Amino acid sequence: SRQVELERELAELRARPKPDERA
Repeated sequence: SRQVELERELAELRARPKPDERA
């Protein structure tokens, strides 16, 4: 369950406001 461990956080940053190329 290490996959979900990194996925859960991926989704968490995605849930957050980031300057991940906002067009």
